[PDB]
Amino acid sequence: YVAALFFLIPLVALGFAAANFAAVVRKPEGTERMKEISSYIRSGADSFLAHETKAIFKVAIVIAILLMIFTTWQTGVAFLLGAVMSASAGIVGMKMATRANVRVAEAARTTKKIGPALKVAYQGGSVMGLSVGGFALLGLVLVYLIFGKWMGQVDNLNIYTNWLGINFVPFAMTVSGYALGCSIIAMFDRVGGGVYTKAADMAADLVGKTELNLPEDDPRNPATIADNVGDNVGDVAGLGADLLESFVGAIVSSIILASYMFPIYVQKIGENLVHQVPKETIQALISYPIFFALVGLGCSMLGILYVIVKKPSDNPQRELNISLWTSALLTVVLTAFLTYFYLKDLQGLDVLGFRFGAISPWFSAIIGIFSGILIGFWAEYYTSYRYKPTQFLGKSSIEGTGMVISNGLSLGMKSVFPPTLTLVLGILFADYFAGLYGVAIAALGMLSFVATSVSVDSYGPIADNAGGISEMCELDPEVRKITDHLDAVGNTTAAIGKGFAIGSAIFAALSLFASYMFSQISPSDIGKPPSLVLLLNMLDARVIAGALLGAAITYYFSGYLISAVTKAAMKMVDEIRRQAREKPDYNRCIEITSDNALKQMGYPAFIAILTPLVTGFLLGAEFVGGVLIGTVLSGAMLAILTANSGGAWDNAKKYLEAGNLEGYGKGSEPHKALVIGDTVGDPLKDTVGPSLDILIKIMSVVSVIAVSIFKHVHLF
Amino acid sequence: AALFFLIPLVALGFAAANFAAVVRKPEGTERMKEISSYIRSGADSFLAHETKAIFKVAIVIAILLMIFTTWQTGVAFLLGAVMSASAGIVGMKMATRANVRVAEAARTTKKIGPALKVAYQGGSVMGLSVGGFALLGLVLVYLIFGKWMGQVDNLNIYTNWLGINFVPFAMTVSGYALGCSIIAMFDRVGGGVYTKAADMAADLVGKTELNLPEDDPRNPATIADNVGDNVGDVAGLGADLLESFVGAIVSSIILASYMFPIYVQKIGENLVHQVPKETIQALISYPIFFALVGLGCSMLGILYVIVKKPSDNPQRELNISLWTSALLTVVLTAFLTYFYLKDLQGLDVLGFRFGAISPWFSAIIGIFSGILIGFWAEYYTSYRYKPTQFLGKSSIEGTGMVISNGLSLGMKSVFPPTLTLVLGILFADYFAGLYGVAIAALGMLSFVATSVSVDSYGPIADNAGGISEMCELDPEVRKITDHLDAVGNTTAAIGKGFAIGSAIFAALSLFASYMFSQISPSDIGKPPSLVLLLNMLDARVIAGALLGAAITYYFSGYLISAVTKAAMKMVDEIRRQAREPDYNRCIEITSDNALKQMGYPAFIAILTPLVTGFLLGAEFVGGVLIGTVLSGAMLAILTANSGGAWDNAKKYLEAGNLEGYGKGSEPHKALVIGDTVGDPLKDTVGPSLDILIKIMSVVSVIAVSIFKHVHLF
Ligand SMILES: [Mg+2]
Ligand SMILES: [Mg+2]
Ligand SMILES: [Mg+2]
Ligand SMILES: [Mg+2]
Repeated sequence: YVAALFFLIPLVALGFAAANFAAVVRKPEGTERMKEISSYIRSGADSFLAHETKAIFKVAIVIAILLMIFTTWQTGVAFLLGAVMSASAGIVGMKMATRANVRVAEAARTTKKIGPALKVAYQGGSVMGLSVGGFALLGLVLVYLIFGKWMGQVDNLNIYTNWLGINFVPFAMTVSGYALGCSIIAMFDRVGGGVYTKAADMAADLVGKTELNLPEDDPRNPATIADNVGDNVGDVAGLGADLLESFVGAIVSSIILASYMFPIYVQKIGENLVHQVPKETIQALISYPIFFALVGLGCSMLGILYVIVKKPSDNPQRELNISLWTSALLTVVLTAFLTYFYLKDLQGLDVLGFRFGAISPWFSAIIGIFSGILIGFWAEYYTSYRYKPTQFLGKSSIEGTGMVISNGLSLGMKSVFPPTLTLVLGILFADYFAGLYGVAIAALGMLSFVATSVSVDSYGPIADNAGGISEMCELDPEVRKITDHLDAVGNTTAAIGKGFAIGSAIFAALSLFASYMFSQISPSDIGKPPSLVLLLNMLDARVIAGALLGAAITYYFSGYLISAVTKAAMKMVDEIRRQAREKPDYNRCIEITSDNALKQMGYPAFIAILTPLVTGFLLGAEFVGGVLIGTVLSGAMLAILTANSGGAWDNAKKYLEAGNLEGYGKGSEPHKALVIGDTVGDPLKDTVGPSLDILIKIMSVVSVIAVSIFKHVHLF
Repeated sequence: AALFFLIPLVALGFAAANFAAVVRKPEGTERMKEISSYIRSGADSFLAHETKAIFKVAIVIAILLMIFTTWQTGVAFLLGAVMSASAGIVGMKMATRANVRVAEAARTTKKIGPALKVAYQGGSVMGLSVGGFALLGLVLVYLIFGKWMGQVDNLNIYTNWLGINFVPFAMTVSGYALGCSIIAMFDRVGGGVYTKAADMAADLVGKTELNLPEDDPRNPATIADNVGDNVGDVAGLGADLLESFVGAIVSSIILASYMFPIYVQKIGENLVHQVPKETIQALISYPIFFALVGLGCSMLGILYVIVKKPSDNPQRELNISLWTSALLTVVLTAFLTYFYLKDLQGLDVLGFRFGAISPWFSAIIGIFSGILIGFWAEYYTSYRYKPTQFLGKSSIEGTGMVISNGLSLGMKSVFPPTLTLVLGILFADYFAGLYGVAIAALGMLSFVATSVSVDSYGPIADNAGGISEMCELDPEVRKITDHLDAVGNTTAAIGKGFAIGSAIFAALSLFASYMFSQISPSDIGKPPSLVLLLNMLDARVIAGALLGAAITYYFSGYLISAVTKAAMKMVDEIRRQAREPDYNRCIEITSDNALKQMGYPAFIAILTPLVTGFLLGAEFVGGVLIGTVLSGAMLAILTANSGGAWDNAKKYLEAGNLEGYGKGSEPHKALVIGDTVGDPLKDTVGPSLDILIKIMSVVSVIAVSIFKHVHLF
């Protein structure tokens, strides 16, 4: 009864998003110039969407066929299901943004008030947020119902052996497939799309300074529009897909841990083997993350509703944070009752790591929540010019360009410590409360209100497009200032959301490492003590070698992406010169850059997906565990570094735009130094960091799936 | 046998004789003498300042190390400190004395040969000092505290008055290693802060109203930077290679010592040692003899090169020295390994897969591993190859393009040498377990004397060319010195890469030694697989890994900021002096500021294991060590390769290879910006990480005996 009521929440969120979509669609359109700019934007965005979707479908079909040949067929079906859910969320969000980009500015001009434009923008972003949440949890509920309970995969819970000889718990491999689908979608989006985005931005500045002499924010400059399209591609599709991958990864990790926890804690008392953790407890913990995520999504919808109906205010950041805090607190309170009432009558929780009984995992989840917000604040502390580091960078701008670059690198390097220490304490306490299951539950709670987080993240690029459109149409300077204010708010929210995404990616990747270690269980370890099975020895030279290899592969991944951005930008500059030699060609250059980025992403994608396969069939599962540990560590550090450095450089340029630095204004030599630094930092913050967030999770997912094969089938 | 124990002081006397020989070489013109006198003054002043601070810290640490643990540990700590400081001081004095003699040979003879011989002998002083002093201290420890006091005879878990348990000889060699590490940390961290502050401030004053050319004797930072070159590529790199050398040897010794209490079997009421005392002592002594043979072969190669008929190709001569030393070590250590371990029993329980010859197969691997790693450092930094060419050519696309391509180059460059390290570790393990991993580190550093000599050759020739041009010598002679300088540049890139690789190997060996030192007297009956274990599913280990990585990155950033601050302070001091040249004044101001800055990175590196272990335990410290090593290796390789690539791309455009642009052109301006960014990265961050990844491991190895059972949570 109540269970089915919770299972309706996904369609509730889908209908909420659809209704908000329709409501905004009804909002007034802009002037003919506004409409022409929006039409260019929409054309480029939809074209990019279709272009990437083709390759996505191809790769998804190949991977689904492979997942059906090996493992089970339900694995590939759930893979395709998750792929479809994530692709649907992204497409819906991007179409909504391309339709509301001008409506925000129309509210700002017609009403001459911040309130209405803010509410329109928040509904626009809430479309993508509710889509990312709803499609994901809907597919996951379907998986737990169709392939889960109906087919008795939650009933068997034994080591199923397929025709090839690959061993696995059926539901574990199923949820692994559902996660890998979302991961393929997110990888394509973030990696390739981001290469495109930063190619567009860079080439925009370039053609601004090329022989064509067409500065950025120029309607004639095709990259001016392409960059807007890329901004939506990134902070609406990319960031949404990343948060979806982390969310689904946390849930799937919890489910996998419980599923494999059923065969692990067994005791060969005599000739027979008793399950110390009964089936009831295993099923309860397989379902608890799903119910927790549903309650979180409901609370997120409640917060979104309050903010969209709340009396208008003057601080937009305040309203967005109000949404965040309402969702967080409601999730905390309701999930407390969920935890205590759903796990009370279970047995074996002590053997599991639950230190305070049925309520132990909730203590974990709330921790993650706070961890999340804390990490967010850190991303704001090291990037905003309201605080000391960015102020110091902007001030040192007077001392040269090399000093700007060095101080930005120093800031990025030092910025990794506060959030990483936050992660350290969060992991320690979540473990203390409820073992690795609670580590996963802390990852989940951190993302328990993912809908509002994605909505606030997607609000940013909407305001960016709004300010760009307004400036290009030369509206009233008052309206331009309104858009500037909203743009600044969106920039702050984007920094906070990117930091939150990095933290969530680290948590999810660690949860997936734990799921890998748990999935290494074989039918021959039934009598062995649990300490013998759940083990990755760091003295084994294979593990150290794998760790070094994983770190190096992460760094090489980052470097290749850096080079790819510049190559795509140079090719787009050549295309723009050709267009000048022969209303410019918007979709033409956008499709050229999109195809080049999708062709370039092939090699980083092949790295991310095949590194565990190659290294595992070559040396085994300890080596792959080492690779995962090194990848997670180096990717966490590099992502934090690049994101914070790029944000600091950009916000220091903005600091100088206001002239705060010793009266210096636009055009001064320090401003040129900061601009050079910002051109350096753009690909780091918008291409490298998110792709590392994706890497550290997708490699773990592929390892979790394929270890069932190469654990015993390895050459050396 | 005794001859092997004599080899260290043989190398010391070889270095003294080379010192005397070069000192007798002609000085030169009065201007040469004045500039060189400024150099010598600054060098001795910096040496004295750092030596004073070193003495203070060393006395404190020795008292602390004697109060806890044992007294011999602190005694060996001071011994190693003294050995490394002696090596550094001797090498720096020799280099500052031979800098002008090289140019005098080049001018009087108008030939490359004699100047090259003078410079190489000067560097061989520092190399032979590092080798002789290190192996001398180790022989003294193995003889006095080793056999005489019977510390190699008991080989059982001694418990001190406080209750701290450990094998005595392991703790003693750990103390000696910590002493070498304190010296190397002071050298690298503080000296490098000073060097890059000086190099930056020289460029800075270049653009003031004072109109102080970067190569002008009036510019004090010119001289400070000339001195800093010796501070860095003679003292810093020498101390780093010495630390890695001693660390590999000590790791082998610790593993061997702790393998005796590990492989015991409670067959009945008694405990039988599956690995007998004879085998354990033989494996405790084998690394020492291996290193002695390596130092002997290094001396032979140095002698061959210094007596060889003079030639015109310097790079060929240096590579000849390296290869002769390598091959001689290979063959002689082959015979040593086969004859010294043949009649030992229980090698199979230790990991020796092919019997007595197993560790040699490991050692040679390290050797090869070494040279290969070197090549990679040259491939990604020299403009003779594709990456640096691409960077220099892309200079035309802007300054941001230069910076982005340099970062990309470093990031991608970290992969070939790390894969080399991966394969080397895998094969060394296949041959002889973690003991052979340590033996591979040793073989990689088996000819450390020759490596340090080639590394110290560079700065000697750099200062020599500076002296020549600054004194306006014959343009032909100046061009000759410039050529020698270029050879030194390539060798310096290769040596920095080799040092990073050796630091990684030594840090991994020290991690293995830490895990072995975690043994307690209560785990004597437990199977060996249960004790020698660091589970990565333990959340404390993962948390420690994240913490160590973050601490590494914060370390790097703090060093960058300290370099910039010290450079600005030196510029302020030079302005004050102009308003009211000051060579030793500004040099001492920068030295004191760098020594004040080093306090926080040193406190990080030394106190992180103590705090985290007394707080959370030994698994957390193992995690911290793993994360520190993994992140430091990557960051060191990245920063070093990026700085080298930027510098050689600037050289590419200055060399006009990219036709259409000369000095002053916009692409050259971009390359100069890139080089100013890369200087602190390659000359301060990378080496300091090399030190960090080892010294944190050593402090952990020592203090785990306390905080393994004394931790709050
Ligand atoms: Mg723009
Ligand atoms: Mg804009
Ligand atoms: Mg930009
Ligand atoms: Mg941005």
